[PDB]
This record gives sequence, structure tokens and C-alpha cells, in this order.
Amino acid sequence: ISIVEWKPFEIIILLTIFANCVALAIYIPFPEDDSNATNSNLERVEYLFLIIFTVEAFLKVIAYGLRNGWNLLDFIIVVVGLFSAILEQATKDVKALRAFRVLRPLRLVSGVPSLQVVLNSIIKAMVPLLHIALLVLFVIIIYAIIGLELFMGKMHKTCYNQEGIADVPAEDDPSPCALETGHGRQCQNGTVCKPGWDGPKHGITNFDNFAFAMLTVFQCITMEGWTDVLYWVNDAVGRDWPWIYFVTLIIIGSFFVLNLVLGVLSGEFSKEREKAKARGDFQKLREKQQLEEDLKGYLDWITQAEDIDPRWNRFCRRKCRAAVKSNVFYWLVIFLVFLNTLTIASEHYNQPNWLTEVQDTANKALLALFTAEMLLKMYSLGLQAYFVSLFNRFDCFVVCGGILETILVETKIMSPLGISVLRCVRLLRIFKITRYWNSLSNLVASLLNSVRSIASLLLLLFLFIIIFSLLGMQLFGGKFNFDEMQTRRSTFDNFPQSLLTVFQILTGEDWNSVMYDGIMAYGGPSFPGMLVCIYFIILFICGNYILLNVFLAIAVDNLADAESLTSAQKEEEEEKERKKLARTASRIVNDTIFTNLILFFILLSSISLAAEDPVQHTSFRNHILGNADYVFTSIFTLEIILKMTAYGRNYFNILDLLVVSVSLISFGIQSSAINVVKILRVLRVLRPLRAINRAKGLKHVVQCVFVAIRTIGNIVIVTTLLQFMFACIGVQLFKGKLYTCSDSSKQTEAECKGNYITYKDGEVDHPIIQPRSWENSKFDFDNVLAAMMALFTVSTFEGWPELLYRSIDSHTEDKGPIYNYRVEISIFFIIYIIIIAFFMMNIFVGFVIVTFQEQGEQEYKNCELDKNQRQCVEYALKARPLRRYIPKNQHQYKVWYVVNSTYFEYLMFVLILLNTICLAMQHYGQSCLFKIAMNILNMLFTGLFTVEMILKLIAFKPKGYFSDPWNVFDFLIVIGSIIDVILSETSITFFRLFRVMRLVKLLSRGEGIRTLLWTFIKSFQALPYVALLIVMLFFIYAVIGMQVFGKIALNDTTEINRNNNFQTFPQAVLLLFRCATGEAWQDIMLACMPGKKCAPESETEGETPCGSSFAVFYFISFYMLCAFLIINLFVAVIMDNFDYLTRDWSILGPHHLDEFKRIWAEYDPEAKGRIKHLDVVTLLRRIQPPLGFGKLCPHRVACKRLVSMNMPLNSDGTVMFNATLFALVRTALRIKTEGNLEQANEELRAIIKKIWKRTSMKLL
Ligand SMILES: CC(C)CCC[C@@H](C)[C@H]1CC[C@H]2[C@@H]3CC=C4C[C@@H](O)CC[C@]4(C)[C@H]3CC[C@]12C
Ligand SMILES: CC(C)CCC[C@@H](C)[C@H]1CC[C@H]2[C@@H]3CC=C4C[C@@H](O)CC[C@]4(C)[C@H]3CC[C@]12C
Ligand SMILES: CC(C)CCC[C@@H](C)[C@H]1CC[C@H]2[C@@H]3CC=C4C[C@@H](O)CC[C@]4(C)[C@H]3CC[C@]12C
Ligand SMILES: *[C@@H]1O[C@H](CO)[C@@H](O)[C@H](O)[C@H]1NC(C)=O
Ligand SMILES: [Ca+2]
Repeated sequence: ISIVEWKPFEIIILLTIFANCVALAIYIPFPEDDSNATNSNLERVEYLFLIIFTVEAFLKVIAYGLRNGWNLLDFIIVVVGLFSAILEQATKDVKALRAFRVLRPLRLVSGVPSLQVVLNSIIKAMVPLLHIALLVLFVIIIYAIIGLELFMGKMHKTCYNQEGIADVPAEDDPSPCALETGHGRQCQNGTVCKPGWDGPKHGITNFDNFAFAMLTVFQCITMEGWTDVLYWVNDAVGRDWPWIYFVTLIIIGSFFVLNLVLGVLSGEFSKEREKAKARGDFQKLREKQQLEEDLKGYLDWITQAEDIDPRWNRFCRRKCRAAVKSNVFYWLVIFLVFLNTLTIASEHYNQPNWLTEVQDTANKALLALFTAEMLLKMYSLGLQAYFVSLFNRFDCFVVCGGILETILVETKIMSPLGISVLRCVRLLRIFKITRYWNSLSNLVASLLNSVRSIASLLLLLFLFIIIFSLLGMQLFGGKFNFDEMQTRRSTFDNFPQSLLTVFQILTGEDWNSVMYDGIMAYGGPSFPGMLVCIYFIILFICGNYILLNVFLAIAVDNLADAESLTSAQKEEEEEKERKKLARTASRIVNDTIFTNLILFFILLSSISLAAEDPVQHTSFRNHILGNADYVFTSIFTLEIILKMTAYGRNYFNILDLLVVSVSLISFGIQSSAINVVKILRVLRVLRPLRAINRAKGLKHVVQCVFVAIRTIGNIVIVTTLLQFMFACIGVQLFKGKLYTCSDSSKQTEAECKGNYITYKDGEVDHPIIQPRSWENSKFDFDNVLAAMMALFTVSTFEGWPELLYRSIDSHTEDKGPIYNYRVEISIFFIIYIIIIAFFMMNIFVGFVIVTFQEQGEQEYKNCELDKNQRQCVEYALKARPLRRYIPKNQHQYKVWYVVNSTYFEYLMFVLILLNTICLAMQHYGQSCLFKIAMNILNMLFTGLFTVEMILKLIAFKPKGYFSDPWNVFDFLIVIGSIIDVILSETSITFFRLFRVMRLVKLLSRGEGIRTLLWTFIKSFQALPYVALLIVMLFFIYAVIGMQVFGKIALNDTTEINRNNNFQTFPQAVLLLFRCATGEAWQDIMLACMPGKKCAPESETEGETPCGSSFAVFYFISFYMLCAFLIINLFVAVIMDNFDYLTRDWSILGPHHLDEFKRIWAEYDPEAKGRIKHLDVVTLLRRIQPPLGFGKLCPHRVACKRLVSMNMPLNSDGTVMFNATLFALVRTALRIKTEGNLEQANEELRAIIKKIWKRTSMKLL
């Protein structure tokens, strides 16, 4: 019984769990205690489910008498279920603790054991991501205290009219202003900046205390709605200083933390790859490839001799086999597939009548030919030889689908969805002529071999989304019903809608807009109501982790196997071909000063180009640097002339000519405004690029990026090919359907003319006449190019929820929207994001990582010296003892003993934390007593810290105190905090930001953090030219945008406003930074479309001549290029720091030997390294075992062995430091034998690590 269980008592319980999961989805949360019959039936099925669970709990309890975590989860689920049922019966919130049933779907993981393994693989590589979760916590706290000492309470005023107010006439979205004494936004002509305002977003986005700032900093770190906060601060305090906060916050907490996380994950995924390689899981894929090749390579013997004729069907088969494989049916079927793609991609909205007949007759004349080829494939090759090859099973699928989908279209049952578009996948056969086919086939082979892993990793992601959908639906079900007219399409009302909302939060787009709604649904910016943001924070930070541990893992662990498979094929082909052939047949220009001065002049010209006035034309600034170009080109013209005589042509020299030329052929037009000038000026922007050839190190990175982009071409091509098919499907589904009338009552263009009355702010007593306009969506699936653009801006995760809910409403061509007509059409978008936004954009990053790893693994000197032994011997050869400065004076000795110990350091580490806590309690609306208490507390803390500084200066003396890098930054904080006090007793805030900087001392202590940060910082410093490509790209694109879109008028109702414009180089760079962050960049692109008003200053013809059609190729290309360059820099840093990222810490290394160096300490002061004799005899006693030894007996055979390890060329009296080092390194690992003393000296000297005679101190 209590052991009888059985086997079928689990499978029954699992089915009950699934039934509970389904019954939890049909439930509909109603707004205000409403209900229907289905909910009443589910409330009684819950009783049966609880009875079953209680019976299970009791039976399992009496078999064991529960220590397992899963059993504990079951127990605490059933107990709280009983509690909820009893409380509901008693009270006849009780209906809030039913949110423990959304935890029942977790029992599915308990049931199937193939998912427990994957769940452990998921939350086991999270422990490494705990030194990057603490750095994030420190950065958020530091920036929240800094923005609290800078922006506390400064965003509580807005324009209010000068009549009957209390309303904010600052338009539908009010923005903070400033009184006419500061430098913030000034109210309009007929408005007044008055205090007494709630806040920018109902009071949730503020810096009023260390609860509202900790959330604003997190939201800005997630790179969502950070420009909104930056602009709100810009409209409240000024525009000069606030950008330094929000730019550094994202550079450090969103572009460096992301790099750290990516590096740790990519180094963590390589250890398991090594473990699998040691176990030998790649062999199974290796054998399957060759055996399948031979199992198809030997079928020709059967098929070529199946029709031996010693009735007469040989008439055709003896030539059908040749004809269909004679390089004619290849280039003819490819041509037919090209024609089919032509007829599929030529369908737009409102096409001519002949085109729809051409595409109706070709779609049949080509299907007939493909079916004829189908029957010929079955005949000339045989049935089995047809269904061997993978491409030959998908082609049968496509042809049978075409045949079965013509019927549905001709019989008028369902509307076309796109089926023949899968025939364009056959265009991949073009790769067979080049070498980019073995890798592509191998990648698909690995993807198909790993299916029980992909479909199992996606199952936990689906379970996560389902669980967080039911929990969110219980929390916010029906509570999003606000009085305002907006329907709030992203709610938690049903299961499909709550799934869409959770998926949108997972992608991250507008994740803060849903949380701002879930906060007001539980009250407002109050204490208990706002504790609901923990749901969204946890969902975001635990969904974007599984989204990087499920997709990047697949991409990396499959693309690493694909490379090994391709290498195997290449090696086998090379060996076989080699065997076959062998077996069968047997001037002052070149000076430094000129180059350096020309490089300096290049920078001068670039800065002169970046300082031009975009909007203004007749200005003095556009004259001086419009005149310095005259002299500037004179030097550059000269430079070519006297260097021409040294030659009689490299491509860089041709570029420098071109450049010098434009300039030249420009101030000579001196008349032809006729564009020309204005299309020859936007070509000076090539100046920076003439420094590539004169800045060796900058040419190398350009060449490396060119090799990288040549290598990654297959991924881009097969991603564009897939996006094309998705665009064609979108055209089939949504052509001419996403049209809307301004009046939401007319569903026809002929019905959408005239005017209509709209009521402002949903007030029936405030009528307003507005015109009726039949308008399309911002991005529409009308033709194939518009579909491509819309899908691109969907894959960038920008504005995709708007397009999704506009596509859901569309029902018929030339008709308006219908609320939630086809919600099921969201599957198209979900699939697109899953494939083209989560999988294919991670395959590219995995490919970059794998290629860089292969480049780094090329030879590595390939000569012994195990991967740690290089550093071990290098350190044993270039390690010197460290200074200690034991005080000589007897009093200074006691003082330095006081400040050198755990007590003083750990008490300072407590005072620092107390000071930060005291800095954290700073609300908006503090009493005078609170503030004057804070002042005295700050004075006391700074007095204590300056007394600590005095003590340290006295103990360590002024060279010793100042030598430590951490005691020179402590001096600056003390001076700033000591200037702060005196200036507070009568630019004062610049010194108030010094005290909060003392918190970094706590981040300094403790390994892990201090090692990862240092290694990544020195990796960023080791590659200063990879990060200069991004600077060059930003400069060039900012100048181009400045020249093109400079003159667009700044209306605050559009996306080119006072805050976002191209009218200055800093502002253009900020706009490009925002676009790189991916913050409504498509809105800026649309606001830069042709047909806008020019600025009043920039010069009738001025109807709408501002804005160019260049915006598409500007913004899309900038996005792609910036993403490529950022990923290049990230992976370059990761691979430069790939020793720390995978170190296998159970072995010796820098951690186990820098300890040594220290452990020498005592037995040494200033350098020297001479032993006490009694050190070599007390060693192990402190040294740790996994490196040296474990506190055991000095004569332990193994420790006496440490004595057997004797003089390595020195003197027993005083070991020359390094001595013991090597000795300990040699005994720890790579133990050699007797007589291998100069043999080791040549084991290093003969290949690498030039000794430089140093063996004078190490011989034997
Ligand atoms: C190799 C294949 C995929 C090439 C595809 C190109 C052809 C089929 C497509 C791509 C973009 C298409 C154009 C997109 C938009 C318009 C505007 C309108 O006036 C209808 C026709 C027209 C002009 C389309 C004609 C067909 C078109 C040119
Ligand atoms: C841990 C993840 C999965 C979910 C986190 C949910 C828990 C920790 C949070 C999120 C939403 C929170 C609720 C939000 C608002 C209110 C209303 C008020 O009466 C105070 C408590 C109460 C009811 C909170 C209790 C705690 C709560 C339920
Ligand atoms: C990226 C490399 C080129 C460094 C950039 C430095 C140069 C191009 C930048 C840095 C500081 C900038 C200046 C900062 C402030 C102003 C005042 C503004 O009213 C007109 C532009 C002007 C005068 C900027 C021109 C461009 C500028 C000189
Ligand atoms: C934005 O620009 C001006 C500023 O008032 C004005 O024409 C209008 O508000 C906006 N432009 C258009 C074309 O609506
Ligand atoms: Ca966004």
C-alpha cells in the first residue's frame, strides 16, 4: 500500500495535475465579483482535485513518516489549499491565497525525470552568475543614492493655466517645468509653472526616497523607458549635467554587466563541452554522418544494378538516372524555384487584374512541373533512396501541402496563408556550388540530432510562461478596469491575453508600462500597494535569464559540434585525396614627424567637421571652420604631392586622393548649389577613414572585422531568406487589412469622409469636431518590402505590441478593425520572435564566439607546458618578494598594529555601511529636525573618517600611506567631505557625491568580485582599438545625420523635439546612443521621413521640404552596424579574458601562488627573499593543501618529500624565493623525473619564454 503505490498511480496523478492545469486556464477573473456558470463549475471541480491531492498526501505520508524539496512543495500546496477551502466556506482576502494553485503546474517537472535534469542544468549555472548579481546590486544602490542627492523632489511642478485650474493644461501628457529662475523647461505663453504636482507617471517614476529611486535606476538599467526619465530630469533641472548620470548608468550597468554575464555564460558552456568531449558524445554524431553517407553511398550499387537486363523499362532508367543528375535538372529546378519565388513575391495590395491571373496560372503550371519532378524522383531513384535525404522529405512535404492547399482555396473554405513560400527554401541548394554548404548541412544535422534537448529546454520555458501567466492573471485579473477611455490591450483578463502580456514582458518591450498599470490596480504609489512590482521585477530578471540559458546554450552547443564535424569532413577529404595521388602515382615622407603631424591634422579636420552649425547657414561659426578647410586641404594636397615622387597604388592612397579631391572639386563649384555641393559635402565625412592606414593597430582591427564579416555570411543569408518567407506569409495574411478610420464607427473609406465629434478626456460635455481620415498602420504588410521592414522592427522588439494588437483586429480587406477579431493570429508573431528574434540572433553570436575560439586555438605554441604551466613557470621566474614596512619606532609599531588588523578594518567596514544607511534615509518632505539630525550625523562620520586617515598617515608614514592605490582615493573623499562641512555651515552638490563613493570599498573586499572586475577591466584596456571602431562609427553617423536631418523643425508633439534632435554634435551622438539602446528608433525614423517642416532659422518653397527618404537606409543600417560592432567588442573582450572564465578552480593557479608570495611575508621584509631556514621547515603549516600541502606532518613521506625537494640551484641557507616556488609548482603538478633539470630548462628554453641567461639561478 504505502509501497504498493504502483506505477500507474503516478501516471494517474500526473494526469490529474494536467487536468488541474487546464481547469486553471478556463477560469475567467471577473472585475467586481461577477461570475458565470463555468467558474461555478470549476469551483466545484476544485473540491475533487483537493480531495485527490489530500488522499495522495496522506497515503505518501504513511509510507515514509518528506525531507525532499518536491514533497515539501506538495505538502505546502495541499495544506494551503485546505486552508483556502475552509476559509472560503467560513466567510461564505481568502480569495487571494488561491494563488498557490498556480504552483501546481510545477509538479509536472517532478513527474517526468527528463525535465528535472534540464531544470538542474538551468539552475546550476546560476551560481556563477552571483558575482554579477551583487555588482548589479551595488551599482543600483550607488546610482539610487546619487540620484537621490541630485533629483530628490525636483519633479513635482508643471504648467497650470491662469484661470480655473487644479488641472494641468500641459496637454494629455504633462511634463515638469521650472520657475523663471532656473534652467529647466519654461511654461508656454499662456501658462504658469506652479508647484503641487503628483509626478510624471502618477508619482511612480521619481527619486523621492530610496524606494522610488531604487526602482527608477533598475528600470533605466533594463534600458526600457530610460530616455523618458532623462527627458523628465532635463525638463526640471536643466540640460547640461543630467546626461552624465544616465549615460554612465547604462554604460556601466547595462553594457558592462551584460558583457560580464555573457562572458560567464560562454565560459561556463565550454566546461560542459569539454566534459562531453572527454566522455565522447561527439563520436555518435560523427559515426552517424559517415555511416548514413555510406548507407546512401552504397545504394547506387543496388539502384544502378537493379535494372540489369541480361519488361524493357531500362529504356528510360539507364538515362533517367543520368539526366536528372547531369547538372541540367539542378540549374533548371533552381530556375523554376526562382520563378515561383518571383510569382509569390509579386503580390501586393490592389494589384492589377493581369497580375492576379499571371500568379494564378503560374502557381499551377509550376505545381504541375514540381509534381512531375516528384514522380520522376520516385521512379529514377526508388522510394527508399528518395526518403533517405533530409531535403528530399521536406520537398515531398511542400509538394503535398501545395496539392492539398489548392483544393481549399478553389473550394472557398479558408483564406491563403502561404504554403508555396516554403519552396524558396530550395534556393539553399545554391550553396552546393560553394564551400558554405558542408557547414550549413552539418548545423542542421546537429540541430536534428539534438531534438530531445531542444524540445525539453523549450518545455520549461513554456512552463515558466504558463505559471507566471496564471499567477499574473490571479493577481491582476479584472483589476485593470480604469475609468479612462484607453482599453489597455495588455491585460491579464484571459489565458491567451495573459500569455501575450507575459510574453511581451519577457521580450522586455514596454515592460514598465504594464508595471505602472499593475501598481495603480492595487492602490497607487503607496507602501503596501507598490510591493506588487516584485512580480514584474522577478519575472523580468528570471525570464531574461532562462531566455539566455535556453537559446544561447542551444546555439553554442550545436555550432561547436558543427565546426568539429566540418573539420572532420575536411581532414578526411584531404587525407583521402593525398592518399589517392600518392598511392596511384609513385624622401622625408617615411619619417615619423610627418606621419604623426598628418595624423594630428586628420583629427583637427574631423573636429572642424563636427563643429559645424546644422540649422544655421549665415553664421560666424559656419565661417571660421568654413574657412579653415581652405588651409586644411592645402596641407593634404601637399601631402600627396611630395609623397607621389616616392612612387609611381594602394587602395588607401586612392581613398586619400578621393577625399582630397572632393574638397577640391567643391570650393570650385562655388556656384552650383544644384544639389551637388549638398551631396558632395556629405562626403567629407570620410576624413576619419584616412587615418586607418597611418594608425597601425587601427588597420589591424579593420582587417579583423572584415575577416569576421566574411566568415559570418551564411547566418546572415539564411536569416534574410527566412525573413523573406515570413514577410511573404505576412503579406498573404494582412495585405490591405490594417486600415483604420479616425472615427471608430466607420469601416469603409467611402464611409470615412467628413467630420466627427470626439469628446475630450471622456467628458460628454466637452465636444470637439475633428476630421475623419482613412489611414494605414505605421508599418503595414501591404507589399513584400513593407512586410520586410515591419518584421525587422518587430525583431528589434520595438513597437511590436502595437503591430500585434493592430493585426489581431484586422478581419477583411478594405475594412476597419474589429476588437479582438482573431486573437489566434498572434501565433504568427510569436513564431517569428521565437525563430528570427530568439534563435537566429543567438546563432550569430554563438558563431562569433566559436570563430573567435577557433582563431585563439590555432597553435597556442602547441608545445607541452600544460595550460597552467606557462603562467606557473613565468611567475616562478618573475616573482619578487613584496615590501611590508615593519615599523621601526616602537610607538609607531603599536599604532600600526592597531591599524593593520581585522578589528580596525572591520569596524571601518561597519561605519561605511552605517553612513550609507544614513544617506539612504532621505525622503521628500522631511522635517527640519530630521535634516538637522542628518547634518550632525554626517559631521560625526566625516570626523571619524578623517581621524582614521590621520591614524593611517601616522602609522604608514606619507610614502607608505600614499603608495597604496586605495589610500589615495580615500584622501579625496575625506577632502571633499571636509570641504562639504565648512561650506554647509553658511556647486555645493559636486562634493556631496563623494561620501556615497566610499561604498566601493566594500565591493573591493572579497575575491570573485575583485578578480572578475579586474580581469575584465584589464581586458578592456588591452584592446583600446576594438572600442575605437564604435567611436568612429558614432562620429561618422552623427555627422551624416547632422548634415541630412539637421534642419527639421522641432515640434514637441513628434519624436524630433527639443530633447531629441540633430542640431548639435552632442545631441546627434545622444540620439544615436538612444537608437543603439533600441528606444523607439523606428519612431525617429518615421519622424525623419520626407515631408516635414524646416526650422525657422534655416531659411515660398518652404511647404514641407525637410526630411529625406534616406532615413530607412540610415537607421536600419546604423542599427545593424552598431549591433555588429558591439557584439564584436564583447566577444573580443570575452576571448581575451578566456582563462579566468574557465579555470577549473580545483587545480593550482594564480589564486594558489599569489597566496604563496604573501605567505612568504613574515619570513621577509623588503625584497631579498632570503629564508629563515625555519620557514622551509614551517611551510606547509600555513600553506594550503590543494596547492602546497595540508597542515600535516613536515616529515609526512609526502611532506618530507617536500624536504626531498631540496636545493634547486641556490643555497640551503637562504632559498632564492623562486626556488621553493618552482619546487612547489613542480611537485603540485607536471611532476618530472630525475635528471630532467636542464631537460626542463630546454623544455622551456628551446621553444618559447626566452630564458635570457636567467638559468644562472635555476639549474637543478
Ligand atoms: C527574387 C525575387 C524575390 C525579387 C522580388 C522583387 C519583386 C518581385 C518585388 C519586390 C518589391 C515589389 C514592389 C513593392 C511595391 C510596389 C509598389 C506598387 O506600385 C505595387 C508594385 C511594386 C512596385 C512592387 C512590384 C514587385 C516588387 C518589385
Ligand atoms: C515570488 C514571485 C513568483 C511572486 C511574488 C508575489 C508576492 C511576493 C507579492 C507580489 C504582489 C504582492 C501583493 C501586492 C499588493 C498587496 C495589497 C495589500 O493588501 C498589501 C499586500 C499585497 C496583497 C501584496 C502581498 C505580496 C505580493 C503577493
Ligand atoms: C569623438 C571625437 C571626435 C571627440 C569629439 C570632440 C568634439 C568633436 C566635440 C566635443 C565637445 C563638443 C562641443 C561642446 C559644446 C558645444 C556648444 C554647442 O552650442 C555647439 C557645439 C559645441 C561647440 C561642441 C562641438 C563638438 C565638440 C567640440
Ligand atoms: C508640429 O510642428 C508645428 C508646431 O506647432 C505644427 O505644424 C504642428 O503642431 C506639428 N506639425 C504638423 C504637421 O502637424
Ligand atoms: Ca523599447
